[PDB]
Amino acid sequence: TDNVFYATNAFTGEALPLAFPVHTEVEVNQAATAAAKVARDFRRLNNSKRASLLRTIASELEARSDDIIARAHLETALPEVRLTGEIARTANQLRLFADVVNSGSYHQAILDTPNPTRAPLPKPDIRRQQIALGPVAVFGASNFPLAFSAAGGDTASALAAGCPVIVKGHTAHPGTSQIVAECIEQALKQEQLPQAIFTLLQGNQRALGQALVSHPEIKAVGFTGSVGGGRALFNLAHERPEPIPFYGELGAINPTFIFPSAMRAKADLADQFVASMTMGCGQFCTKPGVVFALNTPETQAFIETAQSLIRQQSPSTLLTPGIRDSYQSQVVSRGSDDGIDVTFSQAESPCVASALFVTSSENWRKHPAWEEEIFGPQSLIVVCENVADMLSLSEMLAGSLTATIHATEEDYPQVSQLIPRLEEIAGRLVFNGWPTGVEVGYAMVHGGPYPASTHSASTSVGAEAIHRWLRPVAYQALPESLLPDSLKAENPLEIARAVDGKAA
Amino acid sequence: NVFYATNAFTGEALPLAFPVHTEVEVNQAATAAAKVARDFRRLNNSKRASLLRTIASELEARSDDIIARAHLETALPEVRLTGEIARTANQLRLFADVVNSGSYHQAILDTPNPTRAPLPKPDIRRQQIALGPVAVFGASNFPLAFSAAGGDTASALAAGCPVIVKGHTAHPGTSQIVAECIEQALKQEQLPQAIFTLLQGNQRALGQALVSHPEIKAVGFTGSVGGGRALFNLAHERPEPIPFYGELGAINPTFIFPSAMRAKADLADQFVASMTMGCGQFCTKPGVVFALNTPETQAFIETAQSLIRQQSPSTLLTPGIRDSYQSQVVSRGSDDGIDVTFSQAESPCVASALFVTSSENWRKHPAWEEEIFGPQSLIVVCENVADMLSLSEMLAGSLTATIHATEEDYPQVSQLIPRLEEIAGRLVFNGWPTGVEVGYAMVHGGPYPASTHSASTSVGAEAIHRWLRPVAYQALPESLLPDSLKAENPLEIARAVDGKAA
Repeated sequence: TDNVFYATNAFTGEALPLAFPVHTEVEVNQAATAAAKVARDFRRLNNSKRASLLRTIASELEARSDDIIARAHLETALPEVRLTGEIARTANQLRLFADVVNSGSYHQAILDTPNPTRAPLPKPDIRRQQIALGPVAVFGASNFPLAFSAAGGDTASALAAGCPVIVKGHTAHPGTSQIVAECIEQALKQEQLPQAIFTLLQGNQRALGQALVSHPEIKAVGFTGSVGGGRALFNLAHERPEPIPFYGELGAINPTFIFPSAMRAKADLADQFVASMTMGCGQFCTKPGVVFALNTPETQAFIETAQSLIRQQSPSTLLTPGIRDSYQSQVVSRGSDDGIDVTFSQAESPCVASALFVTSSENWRKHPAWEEEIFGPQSLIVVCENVADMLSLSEMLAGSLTATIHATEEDYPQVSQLIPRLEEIAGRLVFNGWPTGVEVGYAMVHGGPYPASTHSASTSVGAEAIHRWLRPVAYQALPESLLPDSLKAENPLEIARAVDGKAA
Repeated sequence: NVFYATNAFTGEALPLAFPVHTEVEVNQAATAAAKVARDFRRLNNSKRASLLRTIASELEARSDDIIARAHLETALPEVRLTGEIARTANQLRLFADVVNSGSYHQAILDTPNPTRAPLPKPDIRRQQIALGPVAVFGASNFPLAFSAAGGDTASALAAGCPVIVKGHTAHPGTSQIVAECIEQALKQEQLPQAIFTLLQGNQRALGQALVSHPEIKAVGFTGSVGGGRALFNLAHERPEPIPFYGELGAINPTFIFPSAMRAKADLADQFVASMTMGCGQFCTKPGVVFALNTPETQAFIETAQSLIRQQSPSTLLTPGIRDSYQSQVVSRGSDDGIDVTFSQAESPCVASALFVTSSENWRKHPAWEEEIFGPQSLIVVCENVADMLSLSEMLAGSLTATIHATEEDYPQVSQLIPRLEEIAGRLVFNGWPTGVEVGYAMVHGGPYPASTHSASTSVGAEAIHRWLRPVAYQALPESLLPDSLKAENPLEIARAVDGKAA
């Protein structure tokens, strides 16, 4: 390629060794064209074969643990202990989808029992199943370089679904992505499958991502990042001659409601709060960004404990220069406003200071520019006049990944009113706990109403994430020999199937 | 301002004036709908199921009025309308069963594990809930089953979403009567009228304001690609983009092998009957037939041609649809590379038409792939099977794809199917695409333009999921969890635990 670029050492701001190519529409077209060419064969593989591929990728990842961790550590400044845990998460996530595919449940086989002798017209034999949309484009998250990136949840679920994947490598961690790509390449060689099943593209020129999202052979997109770029790419996906599904997690402030009784039951609630908002130096998509509380002594004590803890926080090294500068200018800018109080920790640039904002519900209603997310070790506390004031505020919240509630049995009557409101604005409700942890299981819902997600009827994490890359096809009166195995009368795959409305 | 329906047979106005609603009524309707959204999705499944059954009953009680009125507004024969009323009513009952079933909840739960290290596994449970108020645009060609109380309205209500219908200007009187039925059903069930609102108007600003209203959370649409895509774009430019489920059109490609033509001497007759059903005004009408260059095909073409010449004049749904049909068929028959056979007809009636061309010419005119709504269809004679397969690789999205063959063709059919799966929502074998069974396995839609959301169906039990989104609940106490997710499963619904089938 005409140009190359280097990763930035997260700790020094200087370039790290190893040059990466700056791909353009030329490579996009080649990758997409090749991906399209193997799409059909890939979705028609036996479930066990595709399941094996996912397990092999998981294994290859673990075999390169050292390289990944060392490289990702310098590119992102995330501690090694965290990266070691993320590698495992990533690997187990791949295995989870391996089980799903092998399971055959994703087929969602459904069949109507024919009825030749019904009048006036006979009831035909109809059977439907899910199949892969085709090549899928993936943009990884900068804050989770492994579990939400090259081999993250979007890639994993898309491959499981039977969709070839093309990753637009994030410029914040090119070296990490490349190693992951080397792992997937090896997995494909061992499984003896086409390399075009997975392609990693690199480049620091936005034209790349734009060309990838607009390519006619791309049939869906997975994205994790900022609302600005995320919405721009989303719009691009819907202006195409053929609009394609766009699953992007754009941001959230994850509203948290804390009742007085909860603060009494847990003396260290403030400590727990500060630990949640400062985890990963506050760089969690699920970070509790705003806390609504009642105007009682408990809250004042709570605020004071949190404040004291915030002052003691060690300097934080964020993910990218850009993310650092946005954080610095935004917190300083918000703390300048009237009606808001801010407590900062001690920190010298390039490091950033943790912050805790405090304001009243009146001012919260007055400054609508406060519901916006500020990515970093920062959070806001909104002191409300009473519970009714608190419920009123929940009615106006924007979409969020999560919504948390801290209460005891004596609050249940009001909590009962709050839940229906939170269900409407969040993808996941957390009770007497914190939103940061995200369990990769079967019941997970990671996403929610806009901006939490650009497709609230889905999840980017959990077994159900696979459905985002599938579409149903009905088969009418086809002979047994022409029907896909999943829909044959004898059910040779022995998968769960729903007949005439009865549970599978 | 007011407007009148047009008599489909005369072009003159029919009695009864209808209001021309604007953004003012849109805001009122949407605001009221939003106000009852929460209570509506929180009703017991049996209550909402009952509402759907009552609507079905009220519709049947007004059968006479609906048929008489719809007949004059659309020119569709009474026998057809009588059958559509039943379809509509049974469709509502189908969703009544689904709701009552509790299956739409898709309850899923992860078994917690307090003692796992390093970190414990939380108790997580998820279910589907209504998106909120939904906007619906009915189809002009199916004034009952795809309109005011059609599949979108029925599945949306079943899902727990209030519905606001932008009445189609081609059948205002029909819609109003249906709205009177739903109004009565809501009174009997003693539920808020804002659960369902019918808006009327011949000014496009109405539909645009409805699709753009911030309280509207999803849209159901059946109609032209032009208007459909325009409203779709509106839906995605909103500060908050909303799902848009629109069926915009299709040519429903049909592949016929020589052996099939030999096995059914009357295959040509069957074809002509399928393309002329409802005077060709079916969304699933076989619009293009690919065949091999053999004597069988020549005989086939000649039989079809002869039948086409005998077809009685057709009265289309409205004048606009009539004129588009007339100018488009006359315009297409004007290409050198296309032969056309017309039936005898005098305006306002239209003539049926059968176009014939070679695969070579088909490759030269990509526009021939565009749908011409009316009693017309095209036959493309191919050099051989390989030529036929090559053509299938370039087809645009379609609702259906049909194949006519016998065992001796299975080897080539085996290659064709994977190609057709990619471009169609429903594959039909040795039959015709026109009929659409309202069951559980149905998939009515498909890749664009067949649908603007290929991962869904606008007909069938699964249509309900278009109006639902999942919510996860973590560590909530039993008393605060919705019934569908309580530990004891009081609703006795199917639920999936840790990956095991529900």
